[PDB]
Amino acid sequence: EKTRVLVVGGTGTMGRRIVRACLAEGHETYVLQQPETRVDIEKVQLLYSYKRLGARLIEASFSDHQSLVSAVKQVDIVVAAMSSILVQLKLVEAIKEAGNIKRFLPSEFGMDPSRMGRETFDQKLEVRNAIEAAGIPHTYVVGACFAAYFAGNLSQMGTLIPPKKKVNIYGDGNVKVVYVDEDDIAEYTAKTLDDPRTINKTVYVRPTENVLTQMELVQIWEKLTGKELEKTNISANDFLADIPHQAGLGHFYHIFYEGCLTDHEVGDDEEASKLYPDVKYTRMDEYLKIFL
Amino acid sequence: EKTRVLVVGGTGTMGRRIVRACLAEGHETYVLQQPETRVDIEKVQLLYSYKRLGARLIEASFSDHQSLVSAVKQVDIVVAAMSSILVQLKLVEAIKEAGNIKRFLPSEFGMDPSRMRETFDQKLEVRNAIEAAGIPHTYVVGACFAAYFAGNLSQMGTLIPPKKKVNIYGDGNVKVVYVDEDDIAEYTAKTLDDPRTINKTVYVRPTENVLTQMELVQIWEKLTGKELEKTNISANDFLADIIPHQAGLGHFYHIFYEGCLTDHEVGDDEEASKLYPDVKYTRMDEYLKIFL
Ligand SMILES: NC(=O)C1=CN([C@@H]2O[C@H](COP(=O)(O)OP(=O)(O)OC[C@H]3O[C@@H](n4cnc5c(N)ncnc54)[C@H](OP(=O)(O)O)[C@@H]3O)[C@@H](O)[C@H]2O)C=CC1
Ligand SMILES: NC(=O)C1=CN([C@@H]2O[C@H](COP(=O)(O)OP(=O)(O)OC[C@H]3O[C@@H](n4cnc5c(N)ncnc54)[C@H](OP(=O)(O)O)[C@@H]3O)[C@@H](O)[C@H]2O)C=CC1
Repeated sequence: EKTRVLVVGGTGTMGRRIVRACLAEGHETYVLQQPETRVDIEKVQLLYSYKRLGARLIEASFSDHQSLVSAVKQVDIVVAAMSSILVQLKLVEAIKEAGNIKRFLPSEFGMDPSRMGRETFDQKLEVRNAIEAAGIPHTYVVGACFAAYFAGNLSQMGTLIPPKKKVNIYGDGNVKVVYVDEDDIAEYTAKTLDDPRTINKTVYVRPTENVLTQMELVQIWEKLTGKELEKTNISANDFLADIPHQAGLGHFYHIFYEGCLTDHEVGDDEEASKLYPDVKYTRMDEYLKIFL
Repeated sequence: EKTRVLVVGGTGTMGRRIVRACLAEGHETYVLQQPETRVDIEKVQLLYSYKRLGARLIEASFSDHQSLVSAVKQVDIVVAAMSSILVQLKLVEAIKEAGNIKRFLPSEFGMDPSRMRETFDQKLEVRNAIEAAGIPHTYVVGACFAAYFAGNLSQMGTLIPPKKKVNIYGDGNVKVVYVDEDDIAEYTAKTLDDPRTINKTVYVRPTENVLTQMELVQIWEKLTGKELEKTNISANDFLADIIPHQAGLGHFYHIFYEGCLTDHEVGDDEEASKLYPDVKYTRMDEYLKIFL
């Protein structure tokens, strides 16, 4: 009577946490094992370490439609976490022929691509159209900054840890951003995937106490270190000198200058911390303590 | 009272295991934090995960001689696990000026380079600098990492067992040493402050893991109950190293055709499993079970 979940992209940053959260949540957890992983000592040891935690491995290849069909027949629910976004179209074809899947959560976990208007959003929307054209019930998990990419570095670029003296502030740094521990995004995902309340819904991950401006985040760290940092404000115009990964920038712009993560309300029936209040999500003062 | 150990190369395949073995052995454990790691989400989270287990991080760079001196002045013992092998020469210079280091274990762990393409020259060149500087050492040698040679039944281009076919090298009756990387790490952690191994080579040659390739294959066949289709590759055929990545071959040749890991006996006073009989090392029938 356990839900059976196949995780596609199980050795990625988000993928490995979704695997563990599915196990932790009591699901019968299956991980897609792709042949290319056979030469990667990192991927191999991760996959087999899941086996010790009680997961099962299913060998399949995206270029072998029948192995995908055969993999998805063994489960009730499929989650993908890739970033190769469009390889999910082959997954949709498999799910459609198999016929037995109760829910597919595609590889979202970022800004809601339906709210933009770059090619990251196009490709997730292309995957969404196929999901819906095939009549596959779905849940889209959206709306958060990964703490590892945006909080641990106080939203500076080119680094993943907090800076020593100086920090760039974007605008007045008073634009609200949503900073979430990837583990919590994973736990929210593992709880939502068989929840009747969220079938065919978008679930917004917006834990209330993690709705913070860059300056509030910076001040969380100054309080932890006792040292104030040397701040340098950067304006929309100066920033938009992007003259490549010009696309990362400008995802950044939408988050930190336009407030795309917070410029719209979300109901309690569609917000993960309200849906799953027993998830004691990591506040950002806790998340940052590891760096002291 | 604890030995203070600095692990260099602490996010590597072997280095991460050594970090954990040192902590598990009760050593006050330090890990070098190189600046280049700052953009790699993988290395960063490994590094900081060690802090939760009680380890400390030391920031230093191989191009900053005085940062390396500041690092080693904080510990009693340095262990390196690198594979770039000649960056250890800068480490030797720093240790030499520091003056406080009681033992250095260089990045060895594989074939003994004192017998015996440039892998060996570089390791021998590191040993020479160590001994010239009069730095006390222990050289841990003599084993095949299971993940690279046992999990794949010693085939190439893959890290998991093959489904139907296997290449056998010669008759496959040359004795080889297959060792779980975790046991190499635990032996290293137990030996680095052992008075018995100061200025010695310690051979990691656990008695029951001295196996021919055919014996390794046969362990697998008894676990699966499937006989593999075997193809014998002769010593002369193999030396078609046509493809100048070819030193990886040839290393293989010395192990599997010439038996260089097992052709000289070793005394109990210099073999890891006799020096540390409380280490219940993983046998290959147990190691291979995870792949069933
Ligand atoms: N704060 C934010 O806004 C963040 C949001 N995200 C979102 O995370 C989601 C997942 O990304 P992430 O967690 O970072 O993980 P990764 O980018 O590290 O995903 C790695 C896994 O993706 C699989 N993969 C990638 N390309 C292919 C391909 N062509 N063919 C087959 N498999 C492939 C492989 O799975 P396998 O293990 O089976 O080999 C690989 O292990 C994305 O949707 C992204 O938008 C992530 C970045 C920041
Ligand atoms: N069965 C056998 O015979 C085998 C034996 N080995 C031996 O294992 C020992 C450890 O190697 P391995 O685990 O494979 O190493 P890895 O390639 O996994 O890397 C380990 C660390 O090396 C550091 N590193 C690599 N290059 C540089 C460089 N130019 N400058 C600074 N740092 C560098 C990095 O340190 P950091 O983590 O700090 O960022 C890296 O993480 C080797 O001596 C190898 O000969 C190798 C495979 C199997």
